Amino acid sequence: QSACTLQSETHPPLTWQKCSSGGTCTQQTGSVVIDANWRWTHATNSSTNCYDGNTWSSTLCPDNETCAKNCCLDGAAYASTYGVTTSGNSLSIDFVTQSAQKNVGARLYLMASDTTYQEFTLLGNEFSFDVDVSQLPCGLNGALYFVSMDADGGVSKYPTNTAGAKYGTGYCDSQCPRDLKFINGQANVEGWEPSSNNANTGIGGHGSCCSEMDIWEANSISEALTPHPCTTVGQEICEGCGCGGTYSCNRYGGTCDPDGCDWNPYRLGNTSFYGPGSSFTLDTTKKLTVVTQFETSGAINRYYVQNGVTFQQPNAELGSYSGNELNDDYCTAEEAEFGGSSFSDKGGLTQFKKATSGGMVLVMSLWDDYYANMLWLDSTYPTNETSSTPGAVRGSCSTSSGVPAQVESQSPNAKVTFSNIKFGPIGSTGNPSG
Ligand SMILES: *[C@@H]1O[C@H](CO)[C@@H](O)[C@H](O)[C@H]1NC(C)=O
Ligand SMILES: [Co+2]
Ligand SMILES: [Co+2]
Repeated sequence: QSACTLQSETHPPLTWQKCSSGGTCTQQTGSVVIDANWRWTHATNSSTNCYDGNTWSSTLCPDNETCAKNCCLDGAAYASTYGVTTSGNSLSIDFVTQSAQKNVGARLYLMASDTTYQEFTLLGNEFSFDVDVSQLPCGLNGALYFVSMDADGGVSKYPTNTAGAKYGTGYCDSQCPRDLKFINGQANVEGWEPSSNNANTGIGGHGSCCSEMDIWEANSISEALTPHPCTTVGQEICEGCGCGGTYSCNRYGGTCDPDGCDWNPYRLGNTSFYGPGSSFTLDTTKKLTVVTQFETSGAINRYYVQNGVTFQQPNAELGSYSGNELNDDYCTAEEAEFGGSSFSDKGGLTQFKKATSGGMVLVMSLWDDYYANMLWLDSTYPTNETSSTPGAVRGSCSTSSGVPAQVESQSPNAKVTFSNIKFGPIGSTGNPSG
């Protein structure tokens, strides 16, 4: 797709700290850009939509190539249309924003320049950030994570994509998403099937795969840390059901691990660690600091800070595993006790280490779940299971919670705020910011 300018594109600025082993941190200046799927896609020489509702223009987009040639992505009014705002080192994303039309959430990427994404090499370093999830009820997911995307959004590999990172192209994750309207410089109209429960989305014949490090997926009820390896580390297109993931006719069999080795304190047994109010170790009605360290062994460590008090990830005992470090033993024990073989089939932490050793793009989003109502994060899932089933309960939310239309109608003002991002060598982000 190309880029049009009927609507100007001004990326909300966002600063962050780059810390060094020497003990000091220096401020960096970047910005955020919204993913291409949220944009208006229209004809290059007119205002005629190439995509509207959940279907494509049969005339402008008869096939993927013709569609990309005839269509362009336009600018985004971040605050008025998407409910996205920033202030210094803080970023806020509203849930439902009403303008001429209704918008739900957003997916944003941190940029290095107005035309390139900021790449981070996680291995050997740690990532710290503050978050306010107080306004996130059951069914919502305020997420901060990393994916192995190209810094240019795919332009160098696919010249038919001239919009690039400036317009949020090139997304990919461990679900090998097929809902993307443009992949590899081509539209995804071929094989497109409108969503049965979402008037704005659909699934196409192509998907976009790549490694995914879900540092933070949570709401005021539950939170999870989850590495997702793929046999091909970076962004790579996939065909139909062979894509795997939630969309496909079979979530497995693809090149990526859609499940991942997840660590949810509640799911592991400590139901008093994270929640709303003073009855929990971490009070989700108040802002908290989340630090994630990627040691060179490939294992992941985590600690939290709230009101000046530090808490390491709570210990968990599963099978023969005992500890609070997300390592090979934990992941293998999880599969043995909770079931599944996706994470290990895709190479586990050894394969994932290939992703963190390379560059990954920072993603921050807010979304509700049109496939599983976010029950996998904050409720009992599958819903027919009980606490007697290992790992079935992940949160205190009712198994009836999270219906998109309902939470969108009831909690339109929900929101998430990410702030004070700090990145640097392990043990360095706690020092004074620049
Ligand atoms: C949960 O984790 C916190 C922090 O590690 C700990 O202080 C508390 O005792 C744990 N509670 C339970 C029930 O495991
Ligand atoms: Co194809
Ligand atoms: Co970890």
